[PDB]
Amino acid sequence: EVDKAVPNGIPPPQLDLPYPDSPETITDNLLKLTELTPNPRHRFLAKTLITHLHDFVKETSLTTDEWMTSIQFLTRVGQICTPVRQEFILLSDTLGVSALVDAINNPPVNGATESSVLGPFFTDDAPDVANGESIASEGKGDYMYVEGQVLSTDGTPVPDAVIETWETDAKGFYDNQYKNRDHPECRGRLRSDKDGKFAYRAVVPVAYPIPGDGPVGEMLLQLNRHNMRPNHLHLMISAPGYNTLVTAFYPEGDEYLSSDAVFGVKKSLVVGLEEVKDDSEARKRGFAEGGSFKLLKRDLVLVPEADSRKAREAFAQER
Amino acid sequence: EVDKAVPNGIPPPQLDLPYPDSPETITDNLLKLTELTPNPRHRFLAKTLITHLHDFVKETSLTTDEWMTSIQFLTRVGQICTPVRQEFILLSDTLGVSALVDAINNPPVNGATESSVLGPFFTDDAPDVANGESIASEGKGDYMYVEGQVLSTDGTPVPDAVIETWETDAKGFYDNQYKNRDHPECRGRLRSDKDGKFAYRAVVPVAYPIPGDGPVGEMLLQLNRHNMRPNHLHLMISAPGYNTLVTAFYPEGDEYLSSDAVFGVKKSLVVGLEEVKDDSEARKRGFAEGGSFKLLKRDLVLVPEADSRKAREAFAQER
Ligand SMILES: CCCCCCCCCCCCCCCCCCCC(=O)O[C@H](COC(=O)CCCCCCCCCCCCCC)COP(=O)(O)OCCN
Ligand SMILES: CCCCCCCCCCCCCCCCCCCC(=O)O[C@H](COC(=O)CCCCCCCCCCCCCC)COP(=O)(O)OCCN
Ligand SMILES: [Fe+3]
Ligand SMILES: [Fe+3]
Repeated sequence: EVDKAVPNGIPPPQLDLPYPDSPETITDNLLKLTELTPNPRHRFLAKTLITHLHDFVKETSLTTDEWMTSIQFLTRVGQICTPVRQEFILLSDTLGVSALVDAINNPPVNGATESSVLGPFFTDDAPDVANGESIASEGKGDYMYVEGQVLSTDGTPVPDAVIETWETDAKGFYDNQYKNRDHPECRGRLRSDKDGKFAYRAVVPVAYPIPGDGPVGEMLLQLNRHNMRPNHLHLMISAPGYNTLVTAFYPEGDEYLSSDAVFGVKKSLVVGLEEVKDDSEARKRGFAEGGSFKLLKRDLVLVPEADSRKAREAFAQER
Repeated sequence: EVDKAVPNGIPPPQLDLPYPDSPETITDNLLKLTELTPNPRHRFLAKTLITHLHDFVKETSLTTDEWMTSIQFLTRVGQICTPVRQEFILLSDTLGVSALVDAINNPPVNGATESSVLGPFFTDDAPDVANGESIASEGKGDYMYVEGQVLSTDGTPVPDAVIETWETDAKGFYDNQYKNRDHPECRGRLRSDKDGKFAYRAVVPVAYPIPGDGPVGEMLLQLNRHNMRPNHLHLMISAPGYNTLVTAFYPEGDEYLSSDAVFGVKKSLVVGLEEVKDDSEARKRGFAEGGSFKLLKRDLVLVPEADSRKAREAFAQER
C-alpha cells in the first residue's frame, strides 16, 4: 500500500511554458516558474541553485547510473544521521562548503580572530574551570598552558566572556568517545577576568580521524583523500555585544596541517607552541609534576556584533 | 557515547597547499587535492561539482542559518526514504534534474520516441494482457483504446517486444494506493505481435498529486508551485537489441500539461485523443457497454542499442 497524496492547492501557473522540445526548455521553464517564489531571498537562492545544478548536469553529461548512485549516496547520508551523528555536516565539511560558509559569515574585520569549524565534540556540560586551573586530569597527555586576553577589535578588554574549550587527550579521543563517561575530561568553561584575561592548563592535542565508516568515508577513499584532522585546541567565545567566535588553534609540527580533511586550518590559526623548560614556573602554574610545558599565548579578538553584520552585508553586495 | 574513528591509511598529500589566508584558497586547495582522484571520470565529476558548489556559496553569500536549514532539509529527505518512498528522486524530479538526465541519456535519434520519467508506480507483477484485451476492469473510468506499432528507427517492425503499461483509474489512484490490493488494476504487460502491432483497452487517465506531505512538499509551497501531474499513460518497452524506452503519453485538454511538477511532459508526447462515437465499433473492440471510446493511436519507435550509445557519447563531446 502507498499513501494517497493530496493537491497543495496552488493553481496552474499563468506563464508561457512551452512543452519541452529540447532539454534546454526544461531548464528555461523551471527558471520561469521559479520567478513565482514570493520571498525574494528564496527566489534568488532557488534560481542560482537551479542554474548551477542544471549546468553541472549538462557539462558532465551525467549518466543514469551516476545520477542513481548520487541519489542512493545522498539517501544513505541522510539515513545514517542521528542526534549523535551528522553525516551531512561531515559531507559539507569534506567538500569545503562548511569552511567557506563559515568564513563568509564571520569575516575577520579589523584584525579579529578568524573562525574555524566547530566539529561534533562540543558539549554544553563542560565544568566551570577557574583561571589557572586545568581542563585535563593528570596523565591525559603532555602539559600545555593556554593564556591571553579577550579583546574587542578596538583593543578594549572584554570581561566576563564565556570561553568554552575542548580537545582530545594524548590518545586522540574526546571524552564522549569513551564507554566510561563518569565525568567530563579535556574540556572546560572559563570566564575572562575583569581585565579580559584568561589562563588554563591543558594537554597538547593530537591528530585524529573523522568518521570513515559511513558514506563520506567511502567518498574520501574514491577521491584518494585521508580522513584526518591535524592537532587542534577548540575554543568558543561568547560575550553580549560581540559576534560569537568559534575557532581553533593548530600547533605547528603536525604532518596533517596542510591537508585538514575539513579545512579548519587557517594561516593565522597555526600556532608555534613555546617550550618552557622552567620547573619552578611549571609548578607555580599548577602543573603537578612540574618539569616543562608547552605555552600557547594568544589573544581572542572579537568583532562587535553590529560591525560583523555590516561587514557581511557589505561584502555580499560585491558577490 | 560516540565511536572511535579509524584512519583510512591515505598519506598526507605531497601537494603545495598553503594554509588558507582567504576563503578562495579553501577552494583552490580542494581543487588541487581533487586531482589525486584516480578514476578520471570521477575526477571530472568531483571537480565540476566542487566548482559549482563553491560558486553557488560565493554568489549567494549563503548564511549560516540557510546552510543549516539546507543540511536539515537534506537530512529529512534521506530519512523519509523507505523501500516504498524515494523522496530524493522526488526532489530531483521537482528540480528538473531527473528529466534533464533522462533526456541526455535517451536522445531521440532519428525521431525515435522520446523518454519520460518512470515515477514510482511501476510493478513487475502486472498481468499478461493479450492484444485487444483490457488493462482496466469495467467501471474504472472512461473508455480508451490504445494501438500502434513498435518499430526500429529504420522502420522495421519489432515483434515480441514487451510493453508494460500502467495508469490511474478515474479517481486518480494507482492500484497499490488502495487497501484492498487483491489483484492488479489499470496495468498490464503486452507483447507486440509478429508485425510489431499492439492494442489494448484502458481508461482515460486523470491528473493527480505527487507526495506533498514530506520535505519536497514544503519546498514546493515556499516556491509557490503545485504538486500536480497532468493525465498520462505510462509505457515501458523492452526488446533485445534496442534501448529500453520508458515513456508516457499525455492527453490534450489537461490544465496541468504546461506545468508538470516533475517535467515529464514533452511536446512530442502530448497526444490528442480521438473521440470515436460509434457504438458498433466500441462493441467490436470489446468495450462491454459499447457507446464510444477515446482512441490513442501512436507508434513506438525504438533506437538500436548501439545507435543510442553512440549518440550519447557523441553529444558528450560538445560538452
Ligand atoms: C549547488 C550546485 C552544485 C550541485 C550540483 C550537483 C548536486 C547533485 C549531483 C551530484 C553529482 C555526483 C557526482 C559527484 C562525484 C564526486 C565523487 C566521485 C567519486 C565517487 O565515486 O563517489 C561516490 C558517490 O559520491 C557521491 O554521490 C557524491 C555526491 C555529492 C553530493 C552533492 C553535494 C552534497 C551537499 C554538500 C553539502 C550541503 C550544504 C548545503 C549548501 C562514493 O560512493 P562509492 O564510490 O562507494 O560508490 C559509487 C561509485 N561508483
Ligand atoms: C543528482 C542528485 C540530485 C539530487 C537533488 C538535488 C539536491 C540539491 C539541493 C537541494 C536543497 C534545497 C533545500 C531547501 C529547503 C527549503 C524548504 C525547507 C522546509 C521549509 O518549510 O523551509 C522553508 C525554506 O524554504 C526555502 O528555502 C525555499 C527556497 C528553496 C531554495 C533552494 C536553495 C537553498 C540553498 C540550498 C543549497 C544546497 C547546496 C547544493 C546541494 C523555511 O525556511 P527558510 O525560509 O529559512 O529556508 C531558507 C534556506 N534554504
Ligand atoms: Fe576537534
Ligand atoms: Fe504516473
